[PDB]
Amino acid sequence: FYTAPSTESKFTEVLSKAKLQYPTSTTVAFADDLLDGYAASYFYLTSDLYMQFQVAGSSQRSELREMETSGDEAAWDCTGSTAHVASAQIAIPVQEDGIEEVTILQVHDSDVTPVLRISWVSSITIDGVTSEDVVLATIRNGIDDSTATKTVLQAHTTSRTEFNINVQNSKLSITVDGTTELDEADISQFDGSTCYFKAGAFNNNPTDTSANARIKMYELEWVDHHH
Ligand SMILES: O=C(O)[C@H]1O[C@@H](O[C@H]2[C@H](O)[C@H](O)[C@H](O[C@H]3[C@H](O)[C@H](O)[C@H](O[C@H]4[C@H](O)[C@H](O)[C@H](O[C@H]5[C@H](O)[C@H](O)[C@H](O[C@H]6[C@H](O)[C@H](O)[C@H](O[C@H]7[C@H](O)[C@H](O)[C@H](O)O[C@@H]7C(=O)O)O[C@@H]6C(=O)O)O[C@@H]5C(=O)O)O[C@@H]4C(=O)O)O[C@@H]3C(=O)O)O[C@@H]2C(=O)O)[C@@H](O)[C@@H](O)[C@@H]1O
Repeated sequence: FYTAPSTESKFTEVLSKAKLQYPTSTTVAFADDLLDGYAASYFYLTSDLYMQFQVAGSSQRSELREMETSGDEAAWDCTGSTAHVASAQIAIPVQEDGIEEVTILQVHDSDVTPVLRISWVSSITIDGVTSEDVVLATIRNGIDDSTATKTVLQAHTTSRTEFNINVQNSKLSITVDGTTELDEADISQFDGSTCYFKAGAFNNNPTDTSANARIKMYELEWVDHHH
């Protein structure tokens, strides 16, 4: 009884360029499945035309992963000359009790390292400063360094918010509602890696493993701009 995101033409292109992973890194729906009306409790269209992702459990996900129309996985040069841009209009509801962090957009390398996570966090402490109920950028310092540089991007609102990730040469920028919030962060530690975008709900370190993380996207796309 769930309506499919594919019923909205605004999602046709990104779904053609995606596969859906749930609840782990296994594919539940490829692009052609998504375009044929795939819908489930963890991936459906709301009555006001949001693509909603929902998932429970530690490090579980309902997430779109960038694909080429050819069916190849996206694997662009992480620090190449071609610009890669992901844009999304996201409404982050107040999260259920026991949900402590939800990753909503990523740049991921083609192995086991996220270049960038954009996530909602119940709290974070950075250089001795604690912020609560904020949206955060996390950029890993390298494949062999588990630590990351963290940047508060936005106070959490339930309002629809525009996020834009721009990746070109060895630099990554994030704009939130038109304002640059991370300006040309260095990602040269991923020289020689290949990369792809992800978007959805990725549930990080819940304190209630049966609570549902929930994230809504009004618009989503990922594109190339050739230099
Ligand atoms: O400052 C402080 O507060 C403290 O910070 C502390 O340190 C922090 C860090 O700062 C940071 O916050 C860190 O965050 C971690 C997150 O919490 C979270 O755990 C995150 O999890 C990652 C995970 O590490 C992996 O990278 C994982 O990768 C998966 C991918 O997303 C993707 O789904 C992959 O899908 C592939 C499949 O796995 C298969 O390989 C599949 O195979 C296909 C082949 O391509 C082939 O074609 C074949 O033939 O067909 C198959 C097929 O189709 O099936 O391909 C797919 C594919 O699509 O590519 O799978 C990956 C996987 O292996 O699982 O993803 C998540 C993610 O980001 O999504 O990791 C974060 C991190 O480690 O950075 O947490 C730290 C912490 O908490 O400790 C401290 O420094 C502290 O001191 C500070 O105070």
